[PDB]
Amino acid sequence: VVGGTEAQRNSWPSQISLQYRSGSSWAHTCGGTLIRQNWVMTAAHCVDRELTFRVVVGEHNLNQNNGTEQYVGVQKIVVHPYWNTDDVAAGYDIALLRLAQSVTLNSYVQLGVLPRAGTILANNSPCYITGWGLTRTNGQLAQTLQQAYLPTVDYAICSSSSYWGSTVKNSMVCAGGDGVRSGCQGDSGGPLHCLVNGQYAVHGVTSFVSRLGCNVTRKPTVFTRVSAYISWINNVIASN
Ligand SMILES: CC(C)C[C@H](NC(=O)[C@H](CCCC[NH3+])NC(=O)C(F)(F)F)C(=O)Nc1ccc(C(C)C)cc1
Ligand SMILES: [Ca+2]
Repeated sequence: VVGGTEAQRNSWPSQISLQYRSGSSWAHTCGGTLIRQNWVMTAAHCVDRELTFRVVVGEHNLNQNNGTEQYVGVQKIVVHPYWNTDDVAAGYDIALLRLAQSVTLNSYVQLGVLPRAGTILANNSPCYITGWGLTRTNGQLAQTLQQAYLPTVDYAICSSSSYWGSTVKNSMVCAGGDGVRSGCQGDSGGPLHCLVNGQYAVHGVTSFVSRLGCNVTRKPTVFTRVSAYISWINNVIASN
């Protein structure tokens, strides 16, 4: 997260760190949202490499014991059938991970609230990006969970010339784009939490920023629109 601030420890209890084995240690690669006690929603491109993956819930500082973490292995990955590795701009950047065991819910580990199917936010809606991703373009991962206020940019403004043009679709949410605050590498897969009828719901799964850099003016962070996939998500948990 560029231009973030340190989140409090109990502010976003549905945030997870998706980690892969790195020699003899584990390294963070992506965020995600805990959506059932044994299911994580993350970005499809985070699970394209055929790595062994770890999910950590109750995580606040990647590099030191918090006394709140629960570590669980991924047992099955379900990427969206339409996702194509070569085309982030086509969309469908979403995957569901079934965990080896159910997590214990407490004030640090909670399920994320999903929107009703079809829900589009109006322009400038209050939203927050969270993650441990790079704090600068071509910089380094944060140690502690960062958060940045990233208001949405609706489809018409985002798919316009000056902004993302045709690269964004209606199955995506854009948010931010002020040139100060943004998602950045390592934040992919994570939540965009937007305030809706007094309740924070997860409306985005972080998917991409500009190739020019993370915090670029009129190039908001682009998220997969969760409410475009509620039937797909329910159908996977239903059969799996
Ligand atoms: C905030 C995160 C989401 C940053 C965002 N990352 C991405 O979209 C890529 C997904 C794979 C793209 C394959 N072309 N994600 C990552 O590499 C990450 F580390 F962040 F997880 C990015 O840099 N977006 C981007 C940059 C370049 C491209 C291609 C034109 C190379 C596509 C997307
Ligand atoms: Ca820790």
